[PDB]
Amino acid sequence: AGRFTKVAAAVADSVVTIESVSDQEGMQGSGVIVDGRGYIVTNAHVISEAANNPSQFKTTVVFNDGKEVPANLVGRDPKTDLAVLKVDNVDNLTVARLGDSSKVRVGDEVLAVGAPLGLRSTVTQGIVSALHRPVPLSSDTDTVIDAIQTDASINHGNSGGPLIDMDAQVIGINTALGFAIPVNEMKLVANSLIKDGKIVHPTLGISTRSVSNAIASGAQVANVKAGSPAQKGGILENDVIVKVGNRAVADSDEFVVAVRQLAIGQDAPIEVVREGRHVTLTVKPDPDSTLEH
Amino acid sequence: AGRFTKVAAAVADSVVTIESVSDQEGMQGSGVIVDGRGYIVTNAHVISEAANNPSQFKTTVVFNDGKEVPANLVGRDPKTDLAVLKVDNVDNLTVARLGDSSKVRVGDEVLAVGAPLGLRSTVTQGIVSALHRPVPLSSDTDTVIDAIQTDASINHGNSGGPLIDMDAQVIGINTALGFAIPVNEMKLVANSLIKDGKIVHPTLGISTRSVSNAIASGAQVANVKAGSPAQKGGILENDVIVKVGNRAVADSDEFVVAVRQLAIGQDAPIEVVREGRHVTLTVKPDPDSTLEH
Amino acid sequence: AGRFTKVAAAVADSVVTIESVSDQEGMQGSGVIVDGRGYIVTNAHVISEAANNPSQFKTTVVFNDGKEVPANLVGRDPKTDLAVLKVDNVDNLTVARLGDSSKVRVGDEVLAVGAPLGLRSTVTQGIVSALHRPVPLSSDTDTVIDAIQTDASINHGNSGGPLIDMDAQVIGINTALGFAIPVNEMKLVANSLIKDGKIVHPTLGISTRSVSNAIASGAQVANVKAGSPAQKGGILENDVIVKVGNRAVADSDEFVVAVRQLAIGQDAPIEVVREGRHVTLTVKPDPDSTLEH
Repeated sequence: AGRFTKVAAAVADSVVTIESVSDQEGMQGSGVIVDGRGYIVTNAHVISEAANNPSQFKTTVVFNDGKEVPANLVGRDPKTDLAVLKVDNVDNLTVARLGDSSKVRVGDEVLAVGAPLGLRSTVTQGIVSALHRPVPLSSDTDTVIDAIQTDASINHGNSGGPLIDMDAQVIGINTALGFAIPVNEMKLVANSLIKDGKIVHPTLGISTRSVSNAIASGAQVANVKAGSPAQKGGILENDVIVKVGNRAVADSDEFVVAVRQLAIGQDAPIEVVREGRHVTLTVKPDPDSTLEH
Repeated sequence: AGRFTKVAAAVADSVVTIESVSDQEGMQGSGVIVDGRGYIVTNAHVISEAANNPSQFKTTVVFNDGKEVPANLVGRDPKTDLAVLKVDNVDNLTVARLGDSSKVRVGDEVLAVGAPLGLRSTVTQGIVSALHRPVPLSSDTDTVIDAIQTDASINHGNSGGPLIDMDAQVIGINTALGFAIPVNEMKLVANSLIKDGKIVHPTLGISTRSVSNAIASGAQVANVKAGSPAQKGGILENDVIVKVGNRAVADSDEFVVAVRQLAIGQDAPIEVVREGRHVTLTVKPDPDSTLEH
Repeated sequence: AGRFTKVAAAVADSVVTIESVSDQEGMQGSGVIVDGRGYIVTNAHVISEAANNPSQFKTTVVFNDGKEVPANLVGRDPKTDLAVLKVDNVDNLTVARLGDSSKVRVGDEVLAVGAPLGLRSTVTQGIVSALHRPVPLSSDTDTVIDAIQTDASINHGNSGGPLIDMDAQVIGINTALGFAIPVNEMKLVANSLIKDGKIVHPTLGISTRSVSNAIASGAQVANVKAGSPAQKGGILENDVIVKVGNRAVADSDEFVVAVRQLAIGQDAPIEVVREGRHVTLTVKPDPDSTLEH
């Protein structure tokens, strides 16, 4: 048995197919079992149609053995492209080993595993090419995440499945040369989605475009929402944000990720370049959902 | 010497360049020596122009040592994209180790080897991503095969060459993220092409389009040829074929492959969904070439 | 620690980011430290804008530790896509191990390393797919090089960085399924660029287009410059060059590379096919820069 064949066979029982079918459509995806009580993690874009139109879509989970079981949507987070499903009263479940994405290094060999019984499912192999790489993702909203970049091929055949290290541990969730959501970030989102059915992210009310020159490189403020924390913090248009809190901002993509790293209700510093002068501002991030939270 | 360098050097002498040149055109490809009597296996699309227009095309085989030798087309099978060439009176030939594609597992490391002296020839490396994956291939006819999907790059530089395991054994023929024809299927086609110069595949006289919903997912009958076995079997238009013989049919691609698995002249069951009712039919497949057969 | 993680960590200190910024633009690239006196090698297309417009572009080098240091353009060679930078008075530099590209074999595992602190920098892994492969490269002029073809991904994230063997030795410079400039060729160009600030390549004054048929395959003369060595050597239009000196010419790409292998001022044979007759001609290559040379 090969080195990668052993690893792929080890986690095959913990990867499932996710089928969402209507009267005229259908779409498949991959998921991973992360809890013995029947909790399955995929990415939010696999089950987007069933979430926005639940009166016409049925979501089932197909196992490695061939068992087909109905599933229930616990919650989803479009801003991190994550979602949690639930299957009821299924015993002898093979739960996946969840690793620590903070221990992943550049050059580590990985497997991008899709569901074994998927239609066009794949299993690709590569290494970790970059860590903490902001990447944008296209009725769901557009988002930007820090991703574990890998030269293993991510496609519709292994999207939603796990990114696996050589210990058969899940270090990421494959998404959309290929990118995966870190498992440490996935644990935070999934733990909140199981508990409350929702996730609350900070907001500032800013639109930014990218800029890169000798004066200042970063995220240039393109808009300020009325009554937003940035409006009450003194942020103006044409400002060039270079630091959000404790993280330097290289472009609009890193800016979106840096805002999510902030704490809701706590004062945070913002460093901008206004008409050639470096100005330090202070904002209090609002929750994107005030009723949840 | 590296692990892959050792394997690539082991099979280099059994991979050849295939040159087809005319008064105004030329195209190169790769082949593999599978028999000491001078039998070379490539895919049918490398030598398509020389087969359809033999009065103007010359087909030569270039070896690893640099020897250029004229070749003769034994036979071809467009429906599996396979062809067999013949070189006469060449001694001390390095015949390739033919493996067993039924022993190949997902995750096995592979090499996609092209001819060493090819112009734009390549040698790519990857793993097996999927097994028994139906895949469509574009004056030759379009076909669909079960393929050994691999994340090793298949291109014009290694097409027609062998897919190689870590024992330097041929497990597939590279074709056209990359796909290869299984060696077990290649042995069946090549053994018949050497014996009779032809291959006879079953036919039903059906055109199908794909369909995927909650009622029924499979291959929807788009046409029925007059006097075809499907016409004498009771298959109608708008039927949704879900099982051809002993193989479930997920789409039109798997349907085309499932028909080739049938036996000519033997009754076979067909399961369709007609106006919401599951109906089991019986057909007797005809030979596509009645004079050969 | 993984096998590739160990190699990537070994050379990380010898790979640098190269930043060229103006009042309205900016572009990043990768380089490699090849000499303790502060000599950095990248490819010519990373610093093209700063070379052609030095009055408006500033070129800085960012190190692994985060140090940003101004850089000076020693010289560039568009015909091989190579350039040498210089940093002054920087001690404790980690100089990269330079290997021997003539000892590289097909199948050898390689790493394509980009600068660690680059914005969209990558580290991809693959094998060597082909050696001595002519490949064309797009106000700089178009060129063709022999390259170490690899199935590791080369992109804007690791372009200009080193191609690394399993001994953490530089065997190539990543450029532009992926290609790299051999380290042996890089040493020749860099040694001349450091010494004289320039590189002198042979010229013939010929334009060629590709041709591949049964009569003759090679580079067909499309133009002859007035007073060129080819004009004084008897080369005519519609000639089909098949051998430049001691190297056979398969197309226009190999022809461009074969000319650079010639010696300036020394008689060299040219074999053409003129109206069906093989004719052997003799040319004396001129220097492309007569004042340097």
